[PDB]
Amino acid sequence: MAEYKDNLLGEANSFLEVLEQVSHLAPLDKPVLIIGERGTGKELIASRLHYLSSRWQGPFISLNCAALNENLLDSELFGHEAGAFTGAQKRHPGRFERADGGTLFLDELATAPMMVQEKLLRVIEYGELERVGGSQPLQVNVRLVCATNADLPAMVNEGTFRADLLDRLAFDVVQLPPLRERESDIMLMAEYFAIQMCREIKLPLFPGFTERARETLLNYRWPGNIRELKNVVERSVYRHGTSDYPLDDIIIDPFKRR
DNA sequence: CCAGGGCTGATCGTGCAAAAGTCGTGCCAGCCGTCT
Ligand SMILES: Nc1ncnc2c1ncn2[C@@H]1O[C@H](COP(=O)(O)OP(=O)(O)O)[C@@H](O)[C@H]1O
Repeated sequence: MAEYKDNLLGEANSFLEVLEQVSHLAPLDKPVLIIGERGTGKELIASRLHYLSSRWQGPFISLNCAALNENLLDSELFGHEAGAFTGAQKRHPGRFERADGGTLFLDELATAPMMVQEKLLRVIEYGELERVGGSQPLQVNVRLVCATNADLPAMVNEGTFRADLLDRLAFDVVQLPPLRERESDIMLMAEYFAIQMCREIKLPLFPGFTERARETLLNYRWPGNIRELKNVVERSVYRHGTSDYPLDDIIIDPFKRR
């Protein structure tokens, strides 16, 4: 509900439309898909969805679907009421349940193994997750929001990703425009990144931007995303020096031998 | 003078499992009873 303090810096007149779209999704409990490319700041949008929802007071755990162990999947997702030691007074909590009352964020959906895919598909459709041991089903209420950069229709075509959980979890998608599509906010991000760098390196003052530098970073196909642009500025501002002259040289990729 | 943070000690806990041991039941050898 309360707008958390985050950097979205939106002026592209397309990012504003995406922001309105996600704001419309803020109250609803329906599953949400975030579609983007490398970088693109999808995590900020996901945090925006969770943190402007009715259940925002709830927790906001975010699991890395690539990071879950294969064998330990069941206990990791559910937990075991039995303690680690004899006569234990408590148990470890699984990924699920630890999310109840709030949203669960999923990332790298495409690279999730088939074991994760099939185990996660069963739990969402019905809930009633049961920890290993005992016969007591616990009912859960968790919002799911996920972000990915690969092409899950192609993943379905190859069959390396099950289409059923996709269909269940594809109520609505939000499209994120690439930085090259935005092509208007580059000045403001460049400047904000440079100002942050000024304090990080403890440089005294920002020198300024030359027209040649503006032309070169503007006239770029930008396969890299906002973070690639961020790193670019980071490299050039440091290589420039102590701001006695305006910033003049931009190195697009630090790989050319020279 | 009252409230927040740190820190130290007080408190909780009689089961798991691996290996030795024991169980029942069979196989075979050696001595004894008896008829031919
Ligand atoms: N609007 C924005 N404001 C501030 N930073 C941004 C913005 N968009 C992108 N970024 C930067 O780009 C990065 C994208 O990270 P992330 O969303 O994790 O990429 P991916 O979704 O591919 O994993 C973030 O670390 C963030 O610092």
